[PDB]
Amino acid sequence: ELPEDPRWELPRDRLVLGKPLGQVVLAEAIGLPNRVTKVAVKMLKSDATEKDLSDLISEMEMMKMIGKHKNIINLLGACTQDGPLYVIVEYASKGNLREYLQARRPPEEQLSSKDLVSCAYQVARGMEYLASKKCIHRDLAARNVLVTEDNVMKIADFGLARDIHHIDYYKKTTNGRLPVKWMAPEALFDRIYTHQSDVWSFGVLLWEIFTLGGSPYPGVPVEELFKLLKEGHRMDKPSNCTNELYMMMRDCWHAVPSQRPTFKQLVEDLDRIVALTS
Ligand SMILES: O=CN1CCN(c2ccc(CC3C(=O)Nc4ccccc43)cc2)CC1
Repeated sequence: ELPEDPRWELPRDRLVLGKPLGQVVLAEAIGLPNRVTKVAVKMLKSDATEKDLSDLISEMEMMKMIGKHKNIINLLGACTQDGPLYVIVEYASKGNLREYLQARRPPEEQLSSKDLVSCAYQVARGMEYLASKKCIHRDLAARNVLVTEDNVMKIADFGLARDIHHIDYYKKTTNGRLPVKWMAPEALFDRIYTHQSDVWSFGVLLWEIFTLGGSPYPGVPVEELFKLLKEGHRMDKPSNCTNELYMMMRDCWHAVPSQRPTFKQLVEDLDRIVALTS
């Protein structure tokens, strides 16, 4: 039923399926001839519907068009014939950025100020490329940024299929958080997603980096959040964060979308700051 694509197809016998990472499983690919590469494999569950298959195929086709970049999860290959569709993607051995940051908080080794600003820069870089490829993430957060064994930040879930007119606002993440806390007011209230709302989300992501896994608006429910946003509320400056970096966050949270900086700008700024960061 699935169309063959010689550009990305890998024989099934080349993919040794391993431990589930979260369905996404860790695996080893032989070749990609006599070397094995640890990869992540995305697949469907038994109780899945043809819709679920549709979405999975959509995410793969999306990854194909977007192309490669050091700071995004890249497509490595796929097993589409004679069996369950397997979408082989890059493996991130250190999990998501939130956890990575939390697991290094002082009472695993602590991160330096330069390390933190460097984390931000790489994320801005992944986004700059995605934006240039005409892609709107719609859910940029530290939970959706993965860290490789080499500490390379990689943006994930950028090719995901989603119905904005079907988003349950009263739904928590696996860790029990409310995704609406990363959405720009225009995206949340007017359902208007742009590279600019992604910038708003980047400001929230920056805040998580400088709070080392901090939760945005603890104890604040959907209804109260709407009110904060309507009143033009902005979170406080994280301790151990320069005024310069807080200003960046504040700039990303500009009420007017057109006045927010672009990822191209952010990349220039962060590139300059990193070098000035001890
Ligand atoms: O305590 C240590 N660890 C570190 C690794 N981690 C972890 C958990 C999940 C994943 C998933 C994962 C991945 O590695 N690549 C990729 C691409 C798309 C979607 C999901 C993924 C990758 C690593 C779990 C916890």
